[PDB]
Amino acid sequence: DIVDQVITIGKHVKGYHYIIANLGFTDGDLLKIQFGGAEVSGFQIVDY
Amino acid sequence: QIGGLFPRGADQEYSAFRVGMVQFTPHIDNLEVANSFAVTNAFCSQFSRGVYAIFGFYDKKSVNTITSFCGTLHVSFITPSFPTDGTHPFVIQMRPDLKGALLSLIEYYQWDKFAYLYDSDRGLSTLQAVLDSAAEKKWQVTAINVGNINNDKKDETYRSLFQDLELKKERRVILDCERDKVNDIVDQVITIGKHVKGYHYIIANLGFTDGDLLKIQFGGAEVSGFQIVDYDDSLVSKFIERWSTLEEKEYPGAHTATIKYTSALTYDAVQVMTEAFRNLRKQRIEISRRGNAGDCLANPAVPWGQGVEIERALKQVQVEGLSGNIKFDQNGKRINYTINIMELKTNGPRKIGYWSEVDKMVVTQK
Amino acid sequence: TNAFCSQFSRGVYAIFGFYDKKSVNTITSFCGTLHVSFITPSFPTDGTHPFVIQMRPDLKGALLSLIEYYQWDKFAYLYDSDRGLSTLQAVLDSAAEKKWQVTAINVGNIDETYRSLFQDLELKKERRVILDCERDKVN
Ligand SMILES: *[C@@H]1O[C@H](CO)[C@@H](O)[C@H](O)[C@H]1NC(C)=O
Repeated sequence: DIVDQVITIGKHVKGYHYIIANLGFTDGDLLKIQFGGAEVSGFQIVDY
Repeated sequence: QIGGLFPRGADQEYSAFRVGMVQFTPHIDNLEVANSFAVTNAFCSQFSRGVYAIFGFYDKKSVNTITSFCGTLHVSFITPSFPTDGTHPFVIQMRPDLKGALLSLIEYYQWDKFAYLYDSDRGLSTLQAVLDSAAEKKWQVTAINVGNINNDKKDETYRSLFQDLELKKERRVILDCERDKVNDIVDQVITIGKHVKGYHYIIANLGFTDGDLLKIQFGGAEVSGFQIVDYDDSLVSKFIERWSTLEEKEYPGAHTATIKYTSALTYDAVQVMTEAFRNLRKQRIEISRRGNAGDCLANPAVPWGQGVEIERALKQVQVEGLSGNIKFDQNGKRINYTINIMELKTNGPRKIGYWSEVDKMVVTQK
Repeated sequence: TNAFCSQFSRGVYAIFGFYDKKSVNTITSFCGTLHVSFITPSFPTDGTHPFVIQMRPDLKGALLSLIEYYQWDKFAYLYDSDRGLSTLQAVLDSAAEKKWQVTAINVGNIDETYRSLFQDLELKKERRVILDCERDKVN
């Protein structure tokens, strides 16, 4: 939800940095912020 | 007897067709619109079936087929799709002409430079108009067509396109495309993050409130467009009451409070056909063919004469629809119509003005 | 369409013929559907279309390369609609690519009008002009 709102305000561009503080980081959809340029890092407990 | 041809996927247009069928004998076909073959086949089937008129959609790949066959067999064609280039007979374009409204709007914002993204599948007529008015004004313009490129590579090619518009830093962009294509492009813009302040967009289609604006509304970038159906009308509001009454299980997309401009054009089109035949009955000319139509590919082709009198009827009939004043000229174009000019603020889309053929543009953090 | 179907009923293994920008989609569609082969000297279809053999090569790259050879920075493009706007798209995109000032006019949709037209192209007094049209229109 928050991610959607960030993309809406347009704060997903370069120079912005986000840290997702939950496990199963890839569970949520990253495809929509992936092209924005803002760097996003998180944690994954299950290696595919 | 009449034909109706629907492109796969136009649900709401068929919903408006059905509503217009109840409110006022159709033979329905569902086909790939862009496939010339399916079109020819359907058309000939309708001709053999003995239809007095044909209402349907066409694409930029299929336009010439329809125009040619209708100009040859003198069968009349009613369409919500974009207007043919030049003068073509027996084609009634429900859709008005936007070119002058776009140019007048560009003249309203008084831009010196802009980016034009055109859809090939929509036609390059609009493209022909805008270059000429640019070379006249001292205007600086960059224009490219997005559709030739494959959909899978669309994300990469789009990001390439908008990273190209950052070589000239073009902030102001025009989008001449169907509302669908518009929405895709919009999603990509929101993805790159080019929906922020200082960016300006002009949506070059009649469908401005039809497409979802809620997602770019909060971005800060200003977006303006065109709307052909004012919801501030008594006719439109009565229709909207009806449209909010309807079940979504019967007519797809029909429960919503808003309706896409294409559907409105369909509803208004069956209204026009009905009033045209009624007006032919008031004149008491004979409507009915003498025998089975025969084969559309008959050599040499036999045009039924009464067909011409149909074409005239459809052309001479004038009515009040969701679009405004519905009146046609000799080539089938809309005349002296109302195009509401819309800007998009933070509190939702607003009507800044309107456009008539003879009036031109008329406008009404701590 | 009539001719094509007549040929099909007659049972032809291949069809050699010309087409126009108004007739191209008919041919491409019917040949892609009925898997009959088509051989044409006319301009090449845009994109990938099956069962169409375009005898004519692609000139777009040669034109752009020539414009790069004369190293023009500004020019006038007179295009014929009846030929197709593919080259127009090519030169426009390549205009936006390398900083070109290009004015494109539709000359195909027309004695007095010509004399008006060429005295219109004298506002910037531009000397260099390109003509993308059939040889008749060219003459
Ligand atoms: C527009 O057309 C209608 C007829 O359809 C006419 O009553 C009206 O006068 C026209 N508008 C103007 C400003 O003349």
